[PDB]
Amino acid sequence: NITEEFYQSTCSAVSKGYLSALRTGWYTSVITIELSNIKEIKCNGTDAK
Amino acid sequence: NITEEFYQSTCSAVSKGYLSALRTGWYTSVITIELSNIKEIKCNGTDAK
Repeated sequence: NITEEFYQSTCSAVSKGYLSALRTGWYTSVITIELSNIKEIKCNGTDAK
Repeated sequence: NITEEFYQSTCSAVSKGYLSALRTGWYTSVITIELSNIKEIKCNGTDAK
């Protein structure tokens, strides 16, 4: 539960009750897409498809 | 109603009760189909349609 205190003496306020999730390091992954080697595209077809 | 008489004396039989529909003349009608004049068909398209 979130709670909060205001300090009139110093014009400040603290909100408590939060839980941490701090990024501390990094994980590295390699994502691949397999590609086709395509040179010339051989067709004299004027077919719309 | 169809009726029939057999004559034993002459080995023959007559079936009566029929009504005529005799073709006696001819009616002539002209049936037409309107055609399109098509010479060359202009296309280099190898499209399947």
